[PDB]
Amino acid sequence: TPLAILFMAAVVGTLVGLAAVAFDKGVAWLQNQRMGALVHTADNYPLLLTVAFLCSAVLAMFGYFLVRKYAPEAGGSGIPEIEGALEDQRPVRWWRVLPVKFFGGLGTLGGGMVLGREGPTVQIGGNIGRMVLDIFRLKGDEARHTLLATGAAAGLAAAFNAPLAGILFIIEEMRPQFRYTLISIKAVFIGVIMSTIMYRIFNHEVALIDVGKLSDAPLNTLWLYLILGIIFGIFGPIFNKWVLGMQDLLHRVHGGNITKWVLMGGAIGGLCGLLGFVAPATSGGGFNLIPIATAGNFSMGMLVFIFVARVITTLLCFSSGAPGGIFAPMLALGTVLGTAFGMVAVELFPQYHLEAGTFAIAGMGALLAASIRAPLTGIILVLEMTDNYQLILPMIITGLGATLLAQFTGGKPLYSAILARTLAKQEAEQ
Amino acid sequence: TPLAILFMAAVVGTLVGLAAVAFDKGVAWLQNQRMGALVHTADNYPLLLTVAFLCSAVLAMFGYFLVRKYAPEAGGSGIPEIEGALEDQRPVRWWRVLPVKFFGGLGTLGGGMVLGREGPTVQIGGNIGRMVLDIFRLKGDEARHTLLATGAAAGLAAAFNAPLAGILFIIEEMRPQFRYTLISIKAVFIGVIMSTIMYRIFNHEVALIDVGKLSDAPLNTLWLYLILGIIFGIFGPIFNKWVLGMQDLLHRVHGGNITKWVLMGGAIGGLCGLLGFVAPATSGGGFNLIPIATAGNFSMGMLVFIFVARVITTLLCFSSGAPGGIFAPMLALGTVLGTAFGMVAVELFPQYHLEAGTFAIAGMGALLAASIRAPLTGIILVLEMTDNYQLILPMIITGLGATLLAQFTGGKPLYSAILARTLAKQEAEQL
Repeated sequence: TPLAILFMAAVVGTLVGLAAVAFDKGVAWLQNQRMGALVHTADNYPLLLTVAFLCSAVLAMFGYFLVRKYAPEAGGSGIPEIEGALEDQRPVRWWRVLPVKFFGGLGTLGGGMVLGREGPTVQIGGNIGRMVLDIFRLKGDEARHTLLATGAAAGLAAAFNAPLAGILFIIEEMRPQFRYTLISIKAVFIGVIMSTIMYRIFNHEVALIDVGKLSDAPLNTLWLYLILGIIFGIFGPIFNKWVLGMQDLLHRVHGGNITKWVLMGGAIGGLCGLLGFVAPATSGGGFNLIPIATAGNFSMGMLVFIFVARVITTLLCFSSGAPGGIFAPMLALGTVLGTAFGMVAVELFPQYHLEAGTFAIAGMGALLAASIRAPLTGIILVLEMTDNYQLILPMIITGLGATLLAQFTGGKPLYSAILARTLAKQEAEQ
Repeated sequence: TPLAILFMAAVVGTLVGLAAVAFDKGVAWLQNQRMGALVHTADNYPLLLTVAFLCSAVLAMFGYFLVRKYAPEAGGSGIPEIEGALEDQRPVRWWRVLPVKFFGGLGTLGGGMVLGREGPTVQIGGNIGRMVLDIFRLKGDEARHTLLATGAAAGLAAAFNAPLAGILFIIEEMRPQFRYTLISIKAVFIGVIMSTIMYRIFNHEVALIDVGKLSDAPLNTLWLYLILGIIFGIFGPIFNKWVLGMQDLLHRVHGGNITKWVLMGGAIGGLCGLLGFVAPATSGGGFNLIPIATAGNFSMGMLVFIFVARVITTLLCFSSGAPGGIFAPMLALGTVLGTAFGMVAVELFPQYHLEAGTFAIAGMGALLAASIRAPLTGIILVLEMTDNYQLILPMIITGLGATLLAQFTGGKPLYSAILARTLAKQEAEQL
């Protein structure tokens, strides 16, 4: 028991790391095979349109048919039904939700949707941490929570190569009333470290969005980051309302009717699959359009069209009950709004010698701190994904001036809203 | 009021890191200026060994005369005083120790000594986090020990660029079964991540001391890393008793006698300067020979020579009370034994088709796992320093076997044995 739960945490770490890197490799393989089949025939334009449309719609409806038939809790980004599962409601079951998330989320994520590559694996981690817990028959009460939390943290630490954010996101989703034991936090630590080690064995790159060397921001332009924090704080609790107002709408237009729900899912996967070809910087995981939008490459007249198309696809494709989270779409939806304000700022203030590149890095985690209201795992997640650490002072300002002002306007966090809605729908069955 | 204690921990995390990179810039600048002064006048040997015994020895008398006149609790490895300060004893008075530990441990470590740059910055972290708590005059015993553990976890993470291994030493060097609040662990994390961010802001590096990607480790050769763990397990507590015995012998040969103590410190610094000049890899911070000894460069006789010489000089120049910590040179003293075991293995089993590099990495976090008895921060520290993550299973096998044999035969961790010895000694001196 004492020095065995640490070995259990090590098994959780290596299994979640291997599953996350296999999920990433399968998604990359499906995307590369899809674009290879696109280049394989190059005769005319509408045939290429329909072969990019019907494919990745069949691949999306495969994932939709697998989720809406076998396990209904896999739809909805994974962090709901693991935050409640950290409590004693909405339980997890690896015999149902673990295979469907992997083998029907890799298809609908690598097909070309605008879904996230963190949401599936952050629930894959918790379900593995429950699976290898219960298959050893290690009975307990706190042991279940400290073998579920290490999986729920490892599923992010092996997802974004960020252990310092992978532990902080599972810290900032707890209750500070009761204090915790030293064996539990060590069981989280060992699982996080084994998962990021099993991630770093396969892949070697220490960055994830290679923007590279940038310019520092002096103290004369520091207040514009606080102004951008005010913009992100007044934009924070509106996107959550848009998600929660599109979710009941997409459920209303296809109430019940699984064989119609998967046709709606195919029709919404084919749209973003076509948009991945006709104009590729509006759909996908976002990492194909973040380093293009950090440096100045997008025009101002095209940037608002990119932002509007981006929000209208990341509302309408995720919220229909799809296997994907909001860490990968939001980290591009924030940086587009960041580089727009950066272009306006460099056009407005010539006496600062500033560029819009640092304003794009200083707006990635701003939306992640204004919507999820977790401002300590946005900043370090950004500074571990991209590597320009030098804008740490114009990142904490636009984080804690965004969430502090969004607290005053009134708005619940997103994962404490989807979980609240499904907790109402749990007791509202009879 | 907690948000304020989180901002307090942010002040600790931004002061440490800056202080650690200032310490690193100072020790590198002093070593570079000594290397430049050795080649300015480069006529012959006897007019250069005398200046190598003059400088990097007056720089040792400087640190010794600092640490013996102003604050005597700053002398020796740093971190056992922080281990005492995490309990309700050994008061870390920052006005006495922070103007002496930095300004003497940059000198006695830029003097080419055998010591390491982890101890004198983990105590700098703890003393900074104890300084900022009284300068804001917000009291509380649970409001304290969250700015002391914050600095003690900040110092190591800014020393070795290891924000993962910087927390787990504080995890594994605290009391078990004691429940800790979420505000405390968040105040630890804020200091850790600020202390690695404002470390990596200056010296842009992908890692610390590097070999590159070595070979992989197949499943057939895991039966030999356990034997290496057996060797480090029977070596560890003997090394810890060697440290304590050399400390007792040096205090026997110098009881009090501050002028003779700083003269012995000058002689013991000039010794390191001379042996560092005549041989490029037998002294230093244990970082200038780990890439040399990991790849195949040395012969086996030269390897046992550098191992015996470093075993001599680590005990001989650490237990004299100089401001330096044995947490960096233990890595080099372990990896010379690891590459010696690899040199035995490439001759005894040539059909395994392995080289001595994959056994030179698994000796770094083995002596640090045996003589310190914290294996889950010696497994991760090596993988954070050298970026060859592809051997995690041999490091786990070697570390677990080393701590298993070190616990079976017996012995105490060094950073707790030194603390227990000085806690007995101070009450033996008083009353």
